[PDB]
Amino acid sequence: EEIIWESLSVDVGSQGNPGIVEYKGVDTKTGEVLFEREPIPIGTNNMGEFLAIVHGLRYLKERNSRKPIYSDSQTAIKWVKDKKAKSTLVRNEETALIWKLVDEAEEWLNTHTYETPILKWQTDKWGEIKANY
Amino acid sequence: EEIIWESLSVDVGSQGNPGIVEYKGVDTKTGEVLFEREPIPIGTNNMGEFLAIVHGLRYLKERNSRKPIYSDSQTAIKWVKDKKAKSTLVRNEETALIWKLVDEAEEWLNTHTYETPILKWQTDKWGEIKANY
RNA sequence: GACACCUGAUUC
DNA sequence: GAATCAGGTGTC
Ligand SMILES: [Mg+2]
Ligand SMILES: [Mg+2]
Ligand SMILES: [Mg+2]
Ligand SMILES: [Mg+2]
Repeated sequence: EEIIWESLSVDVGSQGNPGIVEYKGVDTKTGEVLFEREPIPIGTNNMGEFLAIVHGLRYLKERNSRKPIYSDSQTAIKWVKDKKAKSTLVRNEETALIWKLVDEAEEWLNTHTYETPILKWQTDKWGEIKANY
Repeated sequence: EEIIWESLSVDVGSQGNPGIVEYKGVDTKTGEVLFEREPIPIGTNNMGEFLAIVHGLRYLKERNSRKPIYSDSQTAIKWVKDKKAKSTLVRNEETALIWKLVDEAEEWLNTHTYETPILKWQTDKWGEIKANY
């Protein structure tokens, strides 16, 4: 109910859905961009939302940080929880790159450990998420 | 598409949104101003766009004119089509006047008949609408 | 129902 | 940068 400022905020950005997807992670307190993914040709909002959290996880683990992660995506939070992204995006030559990243994400989620709390950003109370595009 | 010069062009003009709104109708061919609404204290762009078309309709009917009407407003064209303006503007003492006009507009749209074609001005091909402020 | 992502047309 | 509307997609 109270914003935990000592945290990382992620968000996806896109042009079309499915369409070009990118995502980044910033410091919730300052908004400093800590990581940003190079635009992927084709992917869904949710896939991008998902990859943003997994990426955030790896990023905190590499810096031995116990800060939680904020995502406004109800779908991605669950996918991360079950360590399983359940996307409908067709698998083919076009969407080959996003699916690569996605499979890798899940692989990492199963070959690694973390205690990082994954929090739901309450847009309906606090406004847009800090990493919002 | 070919521009139908034998027609009426309407547009809204405002200061803030919501804010002070006004609108006028001109001859598409010459730009002659055929009617102009006295500035309303508070209203939205779309409400002003909507009122501009309905006013245009009454204006053509009174002169027994079958000329079509041009509006660049996707929202207003649909509102006129359903004879129902779906605005979010709060209803209260401040916005009392604009809502009056709007209610009256819809009332007129239901107590009257017309064949007047309502055309979408293709700004992305022809430039600004002739009644543009 | 809910959480998101845009797309488009406008208004400043 | 910020507000007003309509349409369409990805998911729980
Ligand atoms: Mg998001
Ligand atoms: Mg966002
Ligand atoms: Mg207009
Ligand atoms: Mg204009």
